[PDB]
Order: sequence, then C-alpha cells, then structure tokens
Amino acid sequence: GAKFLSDAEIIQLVNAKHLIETHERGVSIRRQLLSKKLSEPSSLQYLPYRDYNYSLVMGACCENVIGYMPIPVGVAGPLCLDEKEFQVPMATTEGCLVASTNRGCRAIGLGGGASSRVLADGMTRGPVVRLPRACDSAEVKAWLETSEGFAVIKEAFDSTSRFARLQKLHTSIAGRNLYIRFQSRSGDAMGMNMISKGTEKALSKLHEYFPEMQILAVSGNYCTDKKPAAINWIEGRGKSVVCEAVIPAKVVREVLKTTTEAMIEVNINKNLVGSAMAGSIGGYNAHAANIVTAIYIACGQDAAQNVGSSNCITLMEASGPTNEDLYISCTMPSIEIGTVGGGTNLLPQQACLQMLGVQGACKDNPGENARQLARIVCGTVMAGELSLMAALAA
Amino acid sequence: PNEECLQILGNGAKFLSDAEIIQLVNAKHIPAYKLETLIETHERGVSIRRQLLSKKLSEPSSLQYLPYRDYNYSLVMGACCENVIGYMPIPVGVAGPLCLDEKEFQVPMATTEGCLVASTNRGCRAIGLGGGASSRVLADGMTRGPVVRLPRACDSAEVKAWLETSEGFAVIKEAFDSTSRFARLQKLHTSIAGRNLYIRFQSRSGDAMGMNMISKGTEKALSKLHEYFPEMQILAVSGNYCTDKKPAAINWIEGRGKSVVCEAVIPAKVVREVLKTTTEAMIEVNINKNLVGSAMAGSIGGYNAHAANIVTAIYIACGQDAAQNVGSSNCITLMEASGPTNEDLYISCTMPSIEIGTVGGGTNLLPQQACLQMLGVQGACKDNPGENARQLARIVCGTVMAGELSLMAALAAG
Amino acid sequence: EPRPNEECLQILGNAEKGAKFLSDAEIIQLVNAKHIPAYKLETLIETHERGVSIRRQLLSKKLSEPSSLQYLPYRDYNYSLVMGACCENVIGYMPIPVGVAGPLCLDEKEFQVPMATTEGCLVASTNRGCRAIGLGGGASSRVLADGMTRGPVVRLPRACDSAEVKAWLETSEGFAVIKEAFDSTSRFARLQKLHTSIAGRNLYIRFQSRSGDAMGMNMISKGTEKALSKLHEYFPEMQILAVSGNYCTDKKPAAINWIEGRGKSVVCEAVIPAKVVREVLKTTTEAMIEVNINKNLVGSAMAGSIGGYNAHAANIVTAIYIACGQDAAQNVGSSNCITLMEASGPTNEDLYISCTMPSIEIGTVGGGTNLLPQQACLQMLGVQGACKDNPGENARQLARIVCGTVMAGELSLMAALAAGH
Amino acid sequence: EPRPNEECLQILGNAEKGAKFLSDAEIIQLVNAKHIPAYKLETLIETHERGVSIRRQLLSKKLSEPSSLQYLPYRDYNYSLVMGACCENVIGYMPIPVGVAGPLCLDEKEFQVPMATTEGCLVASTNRGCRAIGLGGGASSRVLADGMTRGPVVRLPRACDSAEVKAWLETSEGFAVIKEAFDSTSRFARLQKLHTSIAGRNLYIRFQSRSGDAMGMNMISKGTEKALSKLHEYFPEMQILAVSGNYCTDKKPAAINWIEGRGKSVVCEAVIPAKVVREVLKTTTEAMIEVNINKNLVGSAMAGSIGGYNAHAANIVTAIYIACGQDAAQNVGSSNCITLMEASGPTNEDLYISCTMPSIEIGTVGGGTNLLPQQACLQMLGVQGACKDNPGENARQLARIVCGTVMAGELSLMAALAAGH
Ligand SMILES: CC(C)c1c(C(=O)NCc2ccccc2)nc(-c2ccc(F)cc2)n1CC[C@@H](O)C[C@@H](O)CC(=O)O
Ligand SMILES: CC(C)c1c(C(=O)NCc2ccccc2)nc(-c2ccc(F)cc2)n1CC[C@@H](O)C[C@@H](O)CC(=O)O
Ligand SMILES: CC(C)c1c(C(=O)NCc2ccccc2)nc(-c2ccc(F)cc2)n1CC[C@@H](O)C[C@@H](O)CC(=O)O
Ligand SMILES: CC(C)c1c(C(=O)NCc2ccccc2)nc(-c2ccc(F)cc2)n1CC[C@@H](O)C[C@@H](O)CC(=O)O
Repeated sequence: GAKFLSDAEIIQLVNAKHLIETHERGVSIRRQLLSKKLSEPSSLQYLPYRDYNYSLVMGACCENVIGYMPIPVGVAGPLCLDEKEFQVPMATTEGCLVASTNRGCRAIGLGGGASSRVLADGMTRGPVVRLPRACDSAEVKAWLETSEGFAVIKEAFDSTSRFARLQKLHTSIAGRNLYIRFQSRSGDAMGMNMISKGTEKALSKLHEYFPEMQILAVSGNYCTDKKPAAINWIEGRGKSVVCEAVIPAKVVREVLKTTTEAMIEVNINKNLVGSAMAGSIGGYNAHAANIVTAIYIACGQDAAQNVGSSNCITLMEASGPTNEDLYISCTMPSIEIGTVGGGTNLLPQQACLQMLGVQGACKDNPGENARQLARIVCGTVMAGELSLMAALAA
Repeated sequence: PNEECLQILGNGAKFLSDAEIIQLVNAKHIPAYKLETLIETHERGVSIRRQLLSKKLSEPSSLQYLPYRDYNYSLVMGACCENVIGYMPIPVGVAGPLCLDEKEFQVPMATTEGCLVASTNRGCRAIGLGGGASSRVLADGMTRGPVVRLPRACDSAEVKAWLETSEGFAVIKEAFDSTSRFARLQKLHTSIAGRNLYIRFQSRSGDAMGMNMISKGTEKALSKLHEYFPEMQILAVSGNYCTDKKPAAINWIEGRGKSVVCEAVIPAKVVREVLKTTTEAMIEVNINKNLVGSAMAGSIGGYNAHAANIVTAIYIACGQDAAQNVGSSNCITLMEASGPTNEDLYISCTMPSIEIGTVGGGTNLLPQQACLQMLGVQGACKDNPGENARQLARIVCGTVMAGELSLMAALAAG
Repeated sequence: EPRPNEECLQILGNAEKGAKFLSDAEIIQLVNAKHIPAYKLETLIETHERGVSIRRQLLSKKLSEPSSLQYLPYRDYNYSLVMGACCENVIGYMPIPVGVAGPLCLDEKEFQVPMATTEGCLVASTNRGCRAIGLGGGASSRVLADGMTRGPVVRLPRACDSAEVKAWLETSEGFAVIKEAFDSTSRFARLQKLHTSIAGRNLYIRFQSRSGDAMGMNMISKGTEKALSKLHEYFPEMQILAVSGNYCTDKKPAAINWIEGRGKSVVCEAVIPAKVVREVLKTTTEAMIEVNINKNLVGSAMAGSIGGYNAHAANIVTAIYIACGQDAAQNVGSSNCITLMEASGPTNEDLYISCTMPSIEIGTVGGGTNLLPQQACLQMLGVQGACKDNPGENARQLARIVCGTVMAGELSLMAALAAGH
Repeated sequence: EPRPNEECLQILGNAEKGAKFLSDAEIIQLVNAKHIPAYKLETLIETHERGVSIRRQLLSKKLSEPSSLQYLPYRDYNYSLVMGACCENVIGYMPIPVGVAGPLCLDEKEFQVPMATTEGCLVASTNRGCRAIGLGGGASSRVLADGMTRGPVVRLPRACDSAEVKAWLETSEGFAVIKEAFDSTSRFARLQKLHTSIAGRNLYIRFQSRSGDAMGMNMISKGTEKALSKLHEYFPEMQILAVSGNYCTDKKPAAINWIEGRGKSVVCEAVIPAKVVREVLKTTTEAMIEVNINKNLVGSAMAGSIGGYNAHAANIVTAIYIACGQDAAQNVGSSNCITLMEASGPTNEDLYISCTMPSIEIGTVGGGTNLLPQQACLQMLGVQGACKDNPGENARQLARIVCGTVMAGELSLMAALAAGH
C-alpha cells in the first residue's frame, strides 16, 4: 500500500485533500509536513527522532509526534531510607541540583539514615453538580452523609474497577452547587482515569435518587488536580507522607559547612516566616519542586502534577543530649504518583523505576510500589532541603 | 593485574579496558570520585558510572533500556547535570497553527499524557476559526527575596524607611545595576516581620529567565546596605519572599517574570461544530468550576482547568525549568457572552507569573534549541533585548488558552 | 479629713462595718500605698457601682486629661451579671446604637433583626434588602453542619511515633475510646469524626462536637483535655504542647474553617422578581450578576482571598453579634461567605441569589448572652437561652437569621455599587 | 380622648401643631391605618427619644413575646449625634462593659487602654501581659506605612484595551493626571503609587493615600470617583463597574492587605527578662518559644492561614475598636498579625517578642468617634480628634497602641497555653 509509494508522493496526497506501515516513517513524514509551515525548516535537524520506540506511545501517550526531547538523568545516592539504600534518578537541566541532593544524601547516611511513613492514600476527583435550589443541594448533602446513602454510592463506584474502593466522601455547598470529593486507592496507578470512571457511575447512581440533579462537570476543581488548593494541603491527595532524620552536629559542620543553630535560624525565618509573609499555602519549604520534578520526569510521572505534589513543610529543630544535633523532617500531604500507567509504560521510564525497585505493579500487595516511590520522593526532597538550606546559612 | 594497570594511568586511561578500571575501583587503589578527571571522553565516563552503579542495584539489568549513547554530554557536563548515567526521552508532539497577534505558531509539547496534544490542537483550531487570539505582556521582571535581620525591629524599620527614600533607593540601584548589562532595578518591595526584613529585588533580565543574574545583583546590593548598616545580618539570599518554586500570593498579586494576558472570541458555530457544546454551557462550567470551585477548594491563583499541563509540556520541550511550573501555571480563565445576541464565546486567560527564558539553562542544549527555533524565539534577540522571552511567554499564555477551550468544552458536553 | 491607714483597715476587717463605713478618699488612700491592690475592690466594697466609681477616680488621676471619663457612662448599669463572668477592671459601659432591620422573611416566618452599629446607613441598607426579599416570596435556609472545634497540637519523640498515633486514632477501637472520654465531660459533648494533620513529630487533632445552644468553646476545650489525657494513657511519651495549636481555628483566618466548617455551616437563598430588582433596588438582574461575578468572585480572587467571596457580610455579622451578646472577635471566621447571583425563571430575568457561610460561630447561652440587654435582642428573634425540647435549635435558628440578613445586606450594597453611587 | 384618624391628620398637617399635639396612641393609630409610613416617623416626631419610644411600641406588638424589649435600654442617650450619621430605625442602645488594661509602657510613654468586651478574663489577661512588658523595660513600636485603599473594578471593551489603560497609568505623565484629580478632593489626599491588576478585560486599580486622622474610607472613595472620572476622559470606552471591586480589600480576608498593607502597618517589640517571664507569666522563655513556633507558625500553616499567625490578636483589636468608636467589622483585616518569639540574652533565657500587623484600619475622627462615650475612651489615650500641627499623629498613635496591646495579649495567652492547666 503505502510502502510502494515514496516520501514526496504521500505528502502530495494529503496536501490534495485525500495508513503508513512503519511508526518511525510516520514520524518522518509528519516532520517534513511541519517543516513546510516553519520559517526555519532546518530547525528540526537537531531535534532527534531516530530509533525511539514509538509503538508504546501512539494512541496512549502522545499525538502528532515529531521526535523526542532528551533530558539528562543523574543519580543522587545512596539515599538511606527505612533501612534500605536507593539510587535515585533525577532528570533535570539545572546545574548542581543532582550534586547538591547527593550531598544531602551523604549527610543523611552518616546520621543513621531517614525514616518515613505514609499517612494517607487515595487519589481524588471532585465533580460539581447543581440542583434546582440550595435547599435541594442541602438535601443531597444530608443524604450522602447517611450510612445508607454512602453505601449505595460506594457500591456503584466500586463496581467499575478491581482497585475501586471508595473512602469517606467530602462535600461543600455553594448555593445550589454541590462539590463532591471522591477518594479511592487505585492499585499502583496514579489513578486519575480509574477514579474518574468510578465517579461517573457514582454520579449516575446519584441521578437516579435525585432526577433534577445536573452534572455540570466531572471535575469541578474540588479534587484538586494540577492547581494550587488548600483542600489538597489539609485533606491530602494521593499519598500523604512524612520523612525525618537527625544529622549529628559533627556532620552538619564537615559535610554541610554550617551549624545546627544556623540551620534552624534559616529554616524558621525562611521556610515558615518568609513563606508566611509571601502568602503561601503549602509552600513552606526551600525547593521541594526541584526534586519532585526531576524524579517525576525520570520516572514517567505526570510532571504537571508537581503543582500539588510539591506541597511541603520542612521543619528543623535542635536535637540530642547537648541539643547540638539537627532534627529535620519534611511533610508532603499530596504526592500524586504511580508506577503503572501513563509515562511509566515507556521503557526508558521503566529503567528508572527499576533502579528503585518499584517498576510496575506489586503483585503481592497492590499499591505498595507506588507507596514506596512516594516515600523515596519525600526522602529525596529532605536530602535536597538539607543541602540547599545549608548553602544559604553559610 | 591490579598494580600493572596503576602504572599505565600515570603516563593513560585509554590503554586500559572497562573491566580493569572497574577492578581498580572495587579494590581500593583509586577512589571513585577520581574517574571524572582521569577518563578522557565523556561517554566513557557515563558508561563506567553506569556499570559501577549497575552492580549495586537489586536488578543489575535495570539500566538496559535507559539510553546514553550519541548524546551531547559536553554541554551537560558542569552546567546542566551531574552523576550522569544517561538521558530520558520525552515524546514531543505539535499543536498548531496557533493564530496569535497576526502570527502562526507550531507549538512543541513534551508530554506523556495521552490526548493532551490532540486536545490542545483542537483548541487552536477553534481559535483560528474565531479570527485569532491577541495577547499583551503587562509586566516583566524576575525577583529574588532575601531575608536580613537587624538586632531590633526598630532597626529593621529604619532600614525599610531608608530603602523607601529617593536617596537610599538610588544607592542600592547602582550596586545592583553594576553586576550586569540588563540589570536595572525597579521599585523595591519590603515586608517586616519583627526584626526580619524581607526585600524583593525585581529586574528585567534580557531574554534569560534571570535567576542567577538577579541573585548576583542582590548580593552586591546587600553588600552596599551592609556599609550603611553594619549590624545587619544577611540570613539567606532567598528568604522565600521571591517566591521561587513554591505557591505564593505575592507572585499572584505583584507578578513574577512575565505577567501576560490573552484573549479571543469564538463564534457560536465554531463552539458547536469544533467544540461540541454551547457558549451558554461553557460559561456556566467556567464560572462554577474555575471560579466557584477553585474558591471552595481554597485556591490562590488556580482559577483554571489545566494550565499546568500546557506550561509543563512547553517548558520541557523548550529547555525551561519545569519546576517553575509551580508559579508559572498561575492563571485565571474567564468566559463571558459576546456578540449581538450574546451567543459568541469571549475567553481570556491571565497569567501573572510566567517564569521563562530563551537563553541559559536547558535552552543551551541543542534539542531544546530546536524546539525554540520552531517558534522563532531561540537565543538572544539582538535588536530588542527580552523580546524572544516575551514572545515565548505570549505563546505559552495563548497555548494555555487553547487548552482551556478544549478541555472545558469536553467537560460541558459531559 | 481622711484618717490614717491603720484605723481604716480595722474597720474594713470588721464584719459589722466593712467598706460601707469608709469614705471614697479613705478607700483611695489604702490603695495608694498598697494594703488593697485594686482588683480586690470588687470583692470588698459594699456595691458594684461604687467599686466602678472608685476605679474611675483612681484611673482619672493617672490620665493627662483628668476629665476624660466625663461622658463615659457607668451609673445604674446591672454590673452583677458582668463581674467575674464577662469583664474586669470595669470603668463603665459603651453604648452602641441598635437599629432594627426587618421584616426578614425567612423559612415562612418573619424576623425583626437587631443590629448594633455606628456605620451610617447600614441598618437602612439592610432593611432595603429585606424588603426586596419579602416582595420576592422570601428566603429559604438550611443548616448543613454543626460542631464547634478545638485543634490542639501534641508532639511525639519522632514523626514515626506521631504517625502511629494518627493511625491509632483512625481505627474504630481507638476513636471509640477517645469518644468515650470526650463525651463523658458533658451531656452535649458528642464527638464527631476526627481530622488530624502531621507536621513532623507534631500532630494537630481537630475535635468537633455540637454543644447545645452554647457557642461551645469552653465545653469543647474541656472535652478535648479529657480526650488527650486518655490518649496519653495509650501513648505515654506524648507531650501536649498546647490545648490550642491554631488548628481549630479560632479568631484567625484559616482555610480549614472554610473547607471543613466550624460552628454552623449555613446556606440561604431567594429569588427576586425582575420588577422588584428595578423598583426596590434601582438596578437590573443582568447588572447585579455582572458586578457579583467580577467583584465577589474575580476581584476577591485577584486579591488572594480565602473565604471572602462577598461584599460586606462582616458588617451584618458584627452588628448582629454585638447586639446579641456574641463574641464579636469571632467575626473573623463567622464572616466567611460566598455570595452567588444568577438569572432565574421563565424569562431568565429574575435574580437568583445565595449566600453560603460555612463557619458561623454562634450561641444563645453563655458569655455575653447572659446579660439582660443582649438577651432582649435575642428575645426579639425568639432564640434567647436554651431550647429545652430541642437542644441547639435556638443557636441553629440564630445562624439561619445571620445568613439571611447577610443575604439582605448583599442585595442592597451590590445594587448601590451596580447603580454607580 | 384618642381622636378619629381624620382629626389626628389635620393636626399632623397643621404646621404650628404636628405630632407634638398627638398622643403616642394616636400616632400609632395613624401608622396602623397606613396614613403615615413607619420610616417617616423620624422627621415627623419632634424629640428623637420619642421617635425611639414609638418605634419600640410598634415593634413590641409584632414580636412573639411583647415584653422582649423591657431590658433593652433607650432613655437619656444622645441620639442627636447618631440620627442620620451612625444608625437608622433606632430602638435603643447596647451597653458593652468597658474594662482597662495598663499601664501599657510603649515608646517611653504609659497608656491606659480601654477594652469593650463580654469575654471573661480578657481584660485581666491583657493586663498581665502589660505588667510583663512594663517590668521588662517597655515596648517599642514603629508605623511602617500609612494609607487607606479603595480597589474599584473597571471594564474595557477588550483585554488589549485594559492593558493599554494599565500601561497609561504606569507612565509618569498619566499617573500625574490621575493624582491631580484625586488630591483635589481633600487637603489630606496624597495619592501614592498605583497598584493594578488585570483579569481579561477587567482592570482592578488600587488607590492608596493618607487620610489625616480619619480611617479614610469615605475620603478615599470620593477621591477614587474623581480620579476615575478623569480616567474616563482619556478612555471613554471604559465602564466603571464598581467603585469597590473587592481589590481594596475592605472587610474580607485578602492576601493583598497582608502583602501591601492597608491603613496603618505597625510593628511592636519588647524583651522580657527571664525573671519577669517567671514571676508574671509563670513559665519559661523556652516553653513560650516552642508553643509560638508550633501553634502560631506551624499550626496556622497547617490550617492554611493567610495572615493569622497569632493567638488572639482579634480579641484585643475588637475590644479596643468597640471602646474607641472604630468600625468593628474591620477587625477582619485589622487583626492580621504575625507573632514571633525568640531567645535573647547570654543564656537564651530572655524572651524577645514582636507583633507585626500590616493592616490596622483605624481613625480618631469621624464615624463612631463622633459619639461622646467613644470619645472618652479616645481621650483616655490622648488621641481624640484631629492633630492640628502633625496631621495623622492621633490615628498613628492609636495604631501603635493597638499593636502593643495585642503583644500584651499574646504574651499572656501564650504563657497560659505553655504552662498547661
Ligand atoms: C542547585 C541547587 C538547588 C542550588 C544551590 C545548592 O544546592 N548549592 C550547594 C551545593 C551545590 C553543589 C554541590 C553541593 C552543594 N544553591 C542554589 C542557589 C541558592 C541561592 C541563590 F541565590 C542562587 C542559587 N541552588 C539553586 C536553587 C534554586 O533552584 C531554588 C531556589 O531559588 C529556591 C529558594 O530557595 O528560594
Ligand atoms: C488529555 C486532556 C487534558 C483531557 C481531556 C480532553 O481534553 N478531552 C477532549 C479531547 C480529547 C481528545 C481529543 C480532543 C479533545 N479530558 C480529560 C479528562 C477530564 C475529566 C476526566 F474525568 C477524565 C479526563 N483530560 C485529562 C485532564 C487532566 O489532565 C486535567 C484535569 O484533571 C484538570 C481538571 O479539570 O481538574
Ligand atoms: C452603609 C452601607 C453598607 C453602604 C452602602 C449602601 O448600602 N448604600 C445604599 C443605601 C444606603 C442607605 C439606605 C439604603 C441603601 N454603600 C456604601 C458605600 C459603597 C461604596 C463606597 F465607595 C462608599 C460607600 N456603604 C458602605 C460600605 C462599606 O461598609 C463596605 C464596603 O466597603 C465593602 C466593599 O464593597 O468593598
Ligand atoms: C480569655 C483569654 C484570652 C484566655 C486565656 C487567658 O488569657 N488565660 C490566662 C489568664 C487568665 C486570667 C487572668 C490572667 C491570665 N486562656 C484562654 C483559653 C485557652 C485555652 C482553652 F482551651 C480555653 C481558654 N482564653 C480564651 C482564648 C480565646 O478567646 C481565644 C483562643 O481560642 C485563640 C486560640 O488560642 O486559638
């Protein structure tokens, strides 16, 4: 069919208002078509495209594909976390970020290592519905708060998928509007699509009970997905995680080139008081976003979710017998993460997840690989906080 | 043999095999950090780093499908990344044409989220058929927000008052401006918290994002302030008052980097046939999702559907700092009725803190330069310093608006 | 004339004489030179009003204008209910004019709403909003949630320990034990679902319960201390750092009150016919919507508001609160409100309006509601004191009335701004 | 003796007789038969107290309990300064007990701070904080900025035109034209640099200026209207949607007031020797710091607070505001405060404390400061009315007193939270 034609001929056919057998040649043709519309057609010459596996990308991850964008991947490690060691991949183009995180890791290792805990777990979706009157939306809120109402909604939600297991609902009214926050674990997937499908069936079951209910939007921004929101900071979203470590005074001096007292003075007055003066919600840290973003790009995550996933409060305190040691913790209530689906279906992304031992589904305990990866992120963020904060104090 | 191979390093490393260098590290003849300088070529430094790393992993074959060969590590080494074991391919798709200020743009988007490019492209089509979009840059200046301490809050009050006088601001401006060509200090903004004093330095930065530049100007500026006030302590050159890579109302209100607005009118027929919904439905969803819903969620600056998706994809493609998506995605999306019978859709996106550049950082790498070249904004603009960065900022905001149109249409049609 | 301090103290210590036998000057002499500090004047001097008079005379000597208190009234006020309950070092009272806005037509009833203010035009403006609602068929309201909160901060040795405590509180058995201890402290103390938040080794625990018709702070605080005492039995290394760790949150702006509610969460609504908007409010439905969106939503959003998506709910909350013996400082959270306005009816020319206020902190028993003047204003509304046959119904009704009066005030001021003066 | 309606009406319409020649019962007879509208009572009745009396009588017969107003007082109060200035449809006044905390040792002076509250122990607790400050060698304060704001929203045809108007206001020549129009309205008006914000075709414009010793709302609003009139001459397509588009921001929580200031921005501080912390506050510096960090910074942070990094600033702000004739609804923003506690001295055993309050909205002229009782409390502090020679000094001084009294309250409540019980 298309194999017996040439490159010039197939371009002539689509131009004339009128399929291809190999994925890489389809990319090549799309690149040549695009060149015709650019002022500099030679601009694509150093954008690569050759010998990348487009089979896993077409239809699943990307459209109108013209190549790929290489992001340098460095390793910060070993990170000593919950009695294990992790070599953490970090895809970035910011100078010194991987070296600085690496120093944070070294400080943590010498201090006995870090311990972390996952405090909560459940991706959310927050549709907006409308009723004729505020008295009607109030009725629906009351009904969703009975055990009988919650049970029928749970049955409908949980029918859509193996890992669909609905947790306590959260609701807010604004006149005749009602926002409904559905939360559920989702195996090792980040869970956006799963929870959305569950939410649609739950909302259709709710329609049966309340026929005058309009479903205005399956996402009414009450989730909240990929925008700053106090609701994510307070209620959590995805994995809520806490990590901690004590850095001996000697290590703060030799490795970090500062003191425990100076580190505490900067953290309080930068990460708490300064974030406070700037009007931050959830941004009580130095640069958690750098680490989250770098790990996310390396590990096939949705990097747009660094908006909520980077929420972090970094606290530093005096510790030990002489009160000269550095206690540090990071608390990240809304880490949106997964080891199956999305960009984690791609082979290079899986290489980075494999380094950490979290690639794919955990067959023995659904959701444990994603939980582990969240812990690693929170741990690596803490390393980053240590090093950069030390650089600022000194 | 161990000690024979050590003598060959002293003369060089090219005359030893991979295995002999690795054996030299494992037995402690040579420390692992000394491989950076000794090994000549960059790709063989990456290869030996990988092989050393692989034997430490629970799965030795983990890095099999992580590519590393035939990539330009020369630009990456000592500038963009360290402990490099390879690189991560992010698919690039193209959305366009985007009809913006009488130009057409083919917008590159680096993402792994399915249908994002296709959806954004459909937004672009509704905009093209509506007569195009128009944007303006409203403000420009990267910031840095150090925190200094004085012994008493009365002293910090003294310093703030001095910085607010015409005379004092002039002396600080001169020290700041001396560091760079583009460094031109705008009006200072300060907040006291007791004896803490937070000073927000703001300055244009040519076509660079400007973080490093404004930081150098800040250090020398605070050096001159130290002369007028010896008891002042420089606690941290960033005291989170910038604010960089964290959510902050100050960025939303004062702006950071490029503040931008974009707008378009989409005829009713284009809303029906291209977007598969009505103007009345789009407006009802925008109000109750992007305003009221974001309000009920306690959002500062997140009055949009999915601005972050587009900001992130363009940023990765175009060599930006993708972590700056935190502040750069700040956006309010507004929809209202338009035209004679209120049946046309007016849309605007306003994004007060797009942090962006076309020189420096990831924009120094060649694949990223290719994507910047597509848009006609690669490198520095010689005739008009800052114009390439301002143009990219306008493309981001316009592409965001096309994204909002498409996703909001899909939510309205349910 | 005043005799020496020694004789005066013997007359003071004598049971059959007391302070009644001493002069104002002699009382003032004993204070000036210790023996009596000043705060013991209340528990010594014959009458409350004389104690105030003495206090005013002492204060006046200290001031740079001795006649400063001349027009600060004090005589013939019922101080007996104020002493040891509502106020200390009392030198008098501050008259706040009270107007009446109504009838407020709400849930098929009519209310005459008292309002204590010094802002010109507030009561008349609110009365105009009431008239518009009344001619539109009236307002409807619903209490969506009810529970005063306290948000202590406790610390464990490590974050891992605080996580253990969070998880234990989340089990049915752990919560049951804590609920038992909380609920044992009072007949109204009925602990609802807990929300907790970790920050390192800190653990913030938000206790929520109804509290009859009382605002409930004192009662919830008592419940909380007993619950934390019980939690310490299971976790002996837990330090209670503060019974309030600002997680409640009380009298400070906080997203948590907006999102979770605090006290009473209420919604009110009404439809104003097109004609009524023109005749009473001197504007149009179309114009009110456009101002509401671009001021109360978009303007509030550009200013970086959490919970402040309204025009002047604070004006109404404060005036009703002062009038009705509420804690006026709680206007900070009680003012939280989103005001919404859209087109309604066959024509799509009628004005739908709603006010949602998630954190009205209110009560008809305790605190300032113990005083007779503020009880007269509660009596107007039919909500004074406890409702015996339905505990909490009076405070619920008062929250409904606040939300409804806020909506009246929203209608009127938004019409004024739309009509350009 | 009560006459028929028609006879009563001739007397009412007789210009040398009027309502004075009718009985209360006859005026009420006329009102119930719809001859006189109830709102017109104000200008028909001679004495204002009598107007209040008849309004109450009409009101009582509408209430579920007719005797509900018995203990709402009304007699012998000066309604002359209230009627058509501070309140409408007046049925009496509401006594709020006034207590006094002090001496507050602030900027080498001593203040006797008046506080109108119904919360038990607030005055005594604030008084204890004052004592700790006084024995610690005093507090020092500075007004860091000063200017009331108004934040109108205007609409242009397109976002491109709103952008044009913004750029025009930012030129030195365009600003000058606007500043001339603004400053022409009042001798105190001095327009500072303009802050602006776009949302599509909306433009929010934040006018800021001093206002003498007035709080300044009506003055700034007058100057805003004149300034936008001038702006309309250069951009006649501009539509002035609302003179307040919530960008001020007045009486709602808003990050803009926190970050930019509104009214007076003030900072206060003091060092409390360890000995005073022990004897007055019953605790240690170490314990107070740990509570302050984890409650007022971390707790407020976990609650998602903007500007509420304090314990009970609103308690003190509200009490002084009611006493001193301020607008108590402005406590919403005026309570914005960050309280910071730090170790000081050679063994880290003294307590550095500071409160920073960026948006104190305050005045000593106009509004409720026109009433005599409120003026008595202003006279107490030596700040009543206008400062002739140094305009603004009285309002500034009151703002410093509010910030310092807040710091006193923070000291005392935080010490009580730190010790326990
Ligand atoms: C690359 C890292 C992340 C870094 C470091 C750093 O970690 N230095 C120590 C080091 C370096 C190399 C090896 C070992 C140790 N210092 C800075 C820095 C700080 C202030 C300044 F003015 C300019 C540069 N940055 C960039 C921070 C930037 O990405 C977020 C920052 O703006 C967030 C904030 O703190 O506000
Ligand atoms: C990939 C895009 C961005 C997209 C679309 C989309 O644009 N669809 C129309 C279309 C598709 C294909 C070709 C042409 C046009 N619909 C959804 C979606 C919404 C709700 C739902 F339940 C599940 C999927 N998403 C994901 C949104 C997601 O990444 C941010 C979203 O969560 C932000 C929000 O609205 O809160
Ligand atoms: C006293 C009331 C509350 C009021 C009215 C009002 O309701 N007028 C109509 C009316 C009057 C009398 C009888 C019947 C109807 N107009 C204003 C006003 C607006 C803008 C302006 F520049 C200056 C005065 N205010 C003060 C608003 C003030 O307390 C919160 C306001 O600042 C909150 C905001 O909108 O941002
Ligand atoms: C009335 C004052 C302000 C006060 C005091 C107080 O100041 N005590 C020391 C004292 C007393 C008497 C004389 C001398 C010194 N303690 C409490 C209190 C704390 C925890 C508790 F569970 C219940 C009561 N409150 C009420 C605080 C309340 O109005 C805002 C508070 O809720 C704000 C907060 O901390 O979240």
